[PDB]
Amino acid sequence: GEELFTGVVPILVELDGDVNGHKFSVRGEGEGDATNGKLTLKFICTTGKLPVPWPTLVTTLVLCFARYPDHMKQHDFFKSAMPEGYVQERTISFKDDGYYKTRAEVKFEGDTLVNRIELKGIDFKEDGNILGHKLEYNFNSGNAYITADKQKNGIKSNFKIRHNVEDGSVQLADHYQQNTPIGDGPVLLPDNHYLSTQNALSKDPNEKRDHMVLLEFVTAAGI
Repeated sequence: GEELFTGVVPILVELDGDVNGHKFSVRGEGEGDATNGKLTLKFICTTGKLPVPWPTLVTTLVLCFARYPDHMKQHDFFKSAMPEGYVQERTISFKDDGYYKTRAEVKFEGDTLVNRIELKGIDFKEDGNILGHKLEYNFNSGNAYITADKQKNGIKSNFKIRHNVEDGSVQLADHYQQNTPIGDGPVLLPDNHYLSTQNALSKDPNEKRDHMVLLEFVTAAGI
């Protein structure tokens, strides 16, 4: 599926979520430039105030736009499953607090790459950093390690995100991740490698709704 990603591709992201029983919705749009591993997106909470901090949703809210160097083309599972796409599931455990469970489908609809997500949040503390909105509006660079899962004909990943808390401490979020193709055509199963990421969060000054402007770079390495 790499031929689908040679130019700038429009992106649509749709998340329906439920944290401690409170429902919310997020809608995002922008574009991706896999040649440079670059993502540009704006997200809106369409139901009102977002009940969790925006930084906790970044990883949930399209790894097919990662820049895989020419010599790593054979380890790019994400593009290889396209256009039918893949299912991406995660558990995200916030240390000393609740956890997210997410199931998403990432696939083309026409010329648009769509990420459509169901999220459940369970056992969060009313006075914790999530429901209490105590996390700084920023995001730290990191690496995410990719390993093949032959039994499922997909990949797996685990990694740690560290969210800056407004008092100066750090809130760890352990990610466990599993990806499986939607179609039954052949996909590329990679050798071990990792993805290196940079992120910049900002605000639209003309936007009155609760929102997040996001720019992200993702590059494959380690082989």
